[PDB]
Amino acid sequence: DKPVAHVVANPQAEGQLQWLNLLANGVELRDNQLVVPSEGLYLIYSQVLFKGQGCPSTHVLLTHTISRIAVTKVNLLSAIKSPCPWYEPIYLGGVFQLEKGDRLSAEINRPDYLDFAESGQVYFGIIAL
Amino acid sequence: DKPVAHVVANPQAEGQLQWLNRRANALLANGVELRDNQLVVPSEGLYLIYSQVLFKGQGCPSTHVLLTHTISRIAVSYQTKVNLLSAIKSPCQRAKPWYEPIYLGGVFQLEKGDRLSAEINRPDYLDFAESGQVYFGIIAL
Amino acid sequence: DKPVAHVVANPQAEGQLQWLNRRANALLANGVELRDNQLVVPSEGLYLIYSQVLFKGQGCPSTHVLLTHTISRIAVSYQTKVNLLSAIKSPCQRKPWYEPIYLGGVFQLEKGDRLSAEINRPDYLDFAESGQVYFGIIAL
Amino acid sequence: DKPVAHVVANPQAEGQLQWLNLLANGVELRDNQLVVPSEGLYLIYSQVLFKGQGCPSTHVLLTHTISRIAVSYQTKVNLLSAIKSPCPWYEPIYLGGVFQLEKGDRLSAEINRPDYLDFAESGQVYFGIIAL
Ligand SMILES: Cc1cc2occ(CN(C)CCN(C)Cc3cn(-c4cccc(C(F)(F)F)c4)c4ccccc34)c(=O)c2cc1C
Ligand SMILES: Cc1cc2occ(CN(C)CCN(C)Cc3cn(-c4cccc(C(F)(F)F)c4)c4ccccc34)c(=O)c2cc1C
Repeated sequence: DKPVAHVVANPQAEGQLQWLNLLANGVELRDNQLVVPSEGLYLIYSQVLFKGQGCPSTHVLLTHTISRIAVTKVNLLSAIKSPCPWYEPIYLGGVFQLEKGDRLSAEINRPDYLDFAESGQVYFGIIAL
Repeated sequence: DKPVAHVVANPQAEGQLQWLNRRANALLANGVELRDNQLVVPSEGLYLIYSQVLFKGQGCPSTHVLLTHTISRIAVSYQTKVNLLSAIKSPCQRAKPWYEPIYLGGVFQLEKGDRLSAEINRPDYLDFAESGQVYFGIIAL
Repeated sequence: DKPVAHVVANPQAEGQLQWLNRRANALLANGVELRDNQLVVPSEGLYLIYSQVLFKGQGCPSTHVLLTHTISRIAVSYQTKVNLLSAIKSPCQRKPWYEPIYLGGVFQLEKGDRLSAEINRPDYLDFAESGQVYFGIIAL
Repeated sequence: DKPVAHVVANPQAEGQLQWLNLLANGVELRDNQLVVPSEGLYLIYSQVLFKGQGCPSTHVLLTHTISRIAVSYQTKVNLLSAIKSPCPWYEPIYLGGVFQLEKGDRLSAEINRPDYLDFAESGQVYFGIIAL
């Protein structure tokens, strides 16, 4: 009965990383954000896949970050890659103490580079400890 | 009441990778302590241990840049520093900025009082400009 | 793609813990070998390693019975035997007793590493039925 | 896309360990058994919790085993087994390993003493597979 979530990205969304409604024991998906049903320790994780065709002239940075909106806002986890056909994953994860009704966003800078070749390989989840 | 920790690099500590718990969304719970820049395990057990360090440089002056990241254990009973996890990266094969995140994770039998270090060789390439980019944590299983 | 193994004790080997792949439902796939009673890793990587041993005795003649189970790694460039996982049990504090010992963890391994899973008391080993003593790895 | 299952025991079954109907990507539960939808390497795991009050004169042995029913090869063997001798006591038994399975193979997770099952914690008696 411990809160758990695992949302996957909508491949058919336009210029957005958008999460599709596992969402169990009180975790909600609202406003593209995971809402935590109770205070406690949560493992938070995500994976986004990026792909591109060759290397252009403007230098490509790929960013991915998980943020906590404490209903204050702050970056929990963030990573950046500089890919310059190329393929890059960015993973994030850790344990955090969260408050009831906190909201969690997992965001990127370049939705156009998203790689939906493998289904459900772009995800975001939490598991309460 | 599982021991758990998640510490983050100190963005005011130049030329060092210094871990902090006293930040919003860094964590020491249920007995894990941070002392002398090391996580101290409060009780014997199985622990998932993980880290991410973000390296960044401006251009490649040399092909010989080598970035290392390691997590090691020091046991009270066997004062030797023993590596648990390590990775090495060569970011420069040949002036725009390169980024190289290094991730370490594994599941280890740890003893009461073990000290866990997470270290790098090049704190001048460390990127803690934004929060969330350099971290080190453990979860008792 | 990933290297994987799951080996089981030889019920015909008395006084030892001898692993087998050549049984129905034991496995060596994608490069893992079993040689000199050890699993040999085919490539550098992160590996979940696990074992279960079932010990069984008939009564407690002594409170000093001690059961150990360990998994060790021998690296080509190191040659020192280094413990990855270990447990100890004292079954007799004072009829058959049973003590399953479970080991599990996730380790960085190199090409050619040799993994050993051993016990101190093969006379207490219970491989009467299948599935009771096993040792495996899964590349992650 | 990879087959996965995790079924939990029915706390209201009589004199039996009975799995309730995730169950995705082709895994089925049929005749109290998980059925594999494709050939491949599977992680198989389970946990059963037993509990009892004090220790009697009859010696309590608790067994738990996972079996592979190979349908076309027509044979049936234990994949994983363990035994505990508990003699208010509490005992878990875990099982797990990686196995190569064939399409339509059926998997059972069985015990010897359903009367000792401990349903005190709801989501703690379970049986699952994860295709690699
Ligand atoms: C902190 C961290 C350490 C890590 O260390 C090792 C690996 C390599 N692997 C375990 C297999 C390759 N992967 C991509 C798997 C993976 C591993 N983790 C992971 C591993 C350990 C600890 C955590 C955390 F959530 F607890 F912080 C996550 C993932 C989280 C999200 C998506 C994928 C993963 C990682 O991928 C990794 C990822 C992260 C985020
Ligand atoms: C082979 C084996 C090794 C093991 O080594 C370590 C532990 C100790 N722990 C991780 C404490 C937490 N547990 C009891 C949970 C647990 C750990 N495993 C587990 C761990 C490693 C490998 C596997 C396997 F599925 F790959 F075989 C299972 C479970 C399988 C089913 C139900 C529960 C578990 C185990 O419980 C364990 C269980 C098993 C079955």
